Amino acid sequence: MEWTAEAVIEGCAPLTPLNMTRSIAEMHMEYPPLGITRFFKELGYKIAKKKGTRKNRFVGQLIEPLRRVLERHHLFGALTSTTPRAVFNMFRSKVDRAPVELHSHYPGLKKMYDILADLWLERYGSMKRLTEEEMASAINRRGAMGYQMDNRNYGDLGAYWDSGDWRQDVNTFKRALLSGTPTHAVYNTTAKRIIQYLPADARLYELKVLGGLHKYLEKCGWSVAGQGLYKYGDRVKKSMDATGAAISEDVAGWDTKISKGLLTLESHMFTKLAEDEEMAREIHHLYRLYADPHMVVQREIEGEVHDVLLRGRGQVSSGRQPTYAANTITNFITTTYGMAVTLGIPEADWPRLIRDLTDERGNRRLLVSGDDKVLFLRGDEARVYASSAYRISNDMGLVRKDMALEQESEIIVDVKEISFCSHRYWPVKYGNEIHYMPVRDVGEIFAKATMAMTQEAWARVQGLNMLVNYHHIPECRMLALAILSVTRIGLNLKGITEWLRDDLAPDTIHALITEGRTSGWDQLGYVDFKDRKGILLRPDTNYKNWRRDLPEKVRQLREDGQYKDWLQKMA
Ligand SMILES: [Mg+2]
Repeated sequence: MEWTAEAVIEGCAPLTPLNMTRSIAEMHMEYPPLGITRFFKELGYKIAKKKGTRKNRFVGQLIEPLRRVLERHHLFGALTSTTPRAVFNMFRSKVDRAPVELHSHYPGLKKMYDILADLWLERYGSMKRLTEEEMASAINRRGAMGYQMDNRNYGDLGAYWDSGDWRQDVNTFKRALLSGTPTHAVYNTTAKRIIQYLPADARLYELKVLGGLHKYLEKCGWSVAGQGLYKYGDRVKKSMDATGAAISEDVAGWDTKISKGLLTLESHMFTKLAEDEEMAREIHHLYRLYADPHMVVQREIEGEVHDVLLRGRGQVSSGRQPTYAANTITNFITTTYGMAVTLGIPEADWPRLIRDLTDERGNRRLLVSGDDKVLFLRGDEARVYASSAYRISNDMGLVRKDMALEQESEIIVDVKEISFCSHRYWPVKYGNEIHYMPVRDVGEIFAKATMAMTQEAWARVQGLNMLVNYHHIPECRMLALAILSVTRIGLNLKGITEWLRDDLAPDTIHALITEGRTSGWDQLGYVDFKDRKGILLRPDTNYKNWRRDLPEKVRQLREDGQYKDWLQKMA
């Protein structure tokens, strides 16, 4: 289907497509396009090789006795590689869908982007490019290199980073981008959902230029940027206490629905924040890339596997480091706008509104992380919001997941029923105080801890993370202590913070949750026995047998390293 016209947004620099001839030629397409997509425009294809699931040996073997109940009563879910046929079918089903570019809400959205940018600049100043030390802290060392870099034989981002060759490469990327004819600008893809990512040099560049957005979010009361999961429940509780009603709605396929119009506003805002005029040019040129995404996706026809070069318009790619910060900001702005219009908040009050949301003052609160949000309102405003705010997000194509288009919002009045960041939050006692701590299906928890000496270091970090965040769930505390008992001391955990250490102890956990008002293993709380069902493991004979055999399993899994016994910190 032909693309609609684009939105023309007053006061914003248009995101003109770059000259992509150089980056297209880098993909070495062989054949003219077949054209079987409805939105993406196929430019060509080439014959490929079928592209690709492995469980961590340490975590996997420790939970092996529970695999059956976790697969039968929970959401563990396992694993075969996705076929090219299945990859293209999922692309067509979920990604090959035109964003809604044309609607009447850009002028008011722009006003709020401008308000937020002005508040950040007034309070915190402009945004510098990341330093090398800052980039080293944020890179995923296991990330892929990308087809355009595969012939340099680095293996992964970590090895590429360590080599130091990226320093010249990112400046080569910068110069070509600013010229209007970029190199290495075509997205690679892999299935896990389709992940889209630029080559490693491009990714280090975009991290350097846009990585500072997280620093502003750390200052915002509506963001959880930089904060650990163990803090989120208390923030949900605090926000609810100030309001009394919550609306928690997910958008189906958020990344696929973001329009070039919204990207135009993102770029507008971020260029406002830049330290110097060259930085603003760099940001604007990156968004000229983002808004005109070219990507290679696999398919299979008559037994022949193709690498297909496709061109879209708008949308958001997942394997882009700024995506989290940009999604969070755009989610905050679109949600605040729809709420303010629906509740009739006058536009002259919008600067105060955005300040109060940022300062957690007043009778309206937001919590936002990427495409996930909870809106908190008094009951009276919640009813007004629930009755019609969906019309504005529908206008923008931000259709809500799993409900009818014009279904009124569900108004949540119990803090324990609010889903945020894929968890709910339950009250847990630490000594004589209560903190709200995260729960979700334990099959999901265990699966994420299993599906990736790097392997041992990775497992050990999963155990440290599980102990800090899920010690209130007994099976999670047990698995964590077992992980820490089977993984050796002295590994490089930082390559995989406050608690990321071999000598982790309760005092560190109490410092994070109660600021050290409590102490000891005995004041780390548990959920009530009566609630150990449903999303949590029922404590039946299967569970008690696993617990009985864990000490032996730990001893059998240990090898040549130095280990410490952690299971004695519990039953
Ligand atoms: Mg939510």
